[PDB]
Amino acid sequence: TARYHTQMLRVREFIRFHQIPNPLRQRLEEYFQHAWTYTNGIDMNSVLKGFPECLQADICLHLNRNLLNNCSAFEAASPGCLRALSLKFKTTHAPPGDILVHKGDVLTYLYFIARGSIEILKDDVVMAILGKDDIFGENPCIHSTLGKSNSNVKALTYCDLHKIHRDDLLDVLDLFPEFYDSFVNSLEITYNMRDEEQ
Repeated sequence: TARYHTQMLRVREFIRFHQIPNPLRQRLEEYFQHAWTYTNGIDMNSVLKGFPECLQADICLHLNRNLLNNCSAFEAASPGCLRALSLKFKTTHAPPGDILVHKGDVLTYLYFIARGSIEILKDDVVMAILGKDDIFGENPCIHSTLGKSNSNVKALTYCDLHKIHRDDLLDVLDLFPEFYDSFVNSLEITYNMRDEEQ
């Protein structure tokens, strides 16, 4: 079922949806020919993950530069600080029908919607969020305690999401504490998920 050409063209559609440098684009293609699995066909991120350390790095790096280079919260980050961020940011492709966060869950990640449409539900739909580059979660830099969700988060369509872990974010501000004012001031959480009725 999972023949070479099948996988060859999913790969083609990644670079597709994610406008990718040729210097890497060729390196990935050459790695996928000189290696590919009939079993681990990887509808999405399976053998996509199965690549050597080197190549997955530039991807994350390039995917992150997207958010980092255009979102206004990161206006003002020193290149040192940007490098730190672009290193600890993660990217996730969510399939329609999928719960990123549940009602109690600790607010562990902060999310930026690249593409697609998220629904946030409290038993029923309290809001619809999108790759306007909407942001949901809490800003860990302002609260002394760790928040808890207050709601559920489903992918309505397929979604691209940039997520950073609070401690990575906190660590970055520890190293570049001078970024704190502009970040606190420029970060526009679209849907605040901190349960403030708890």
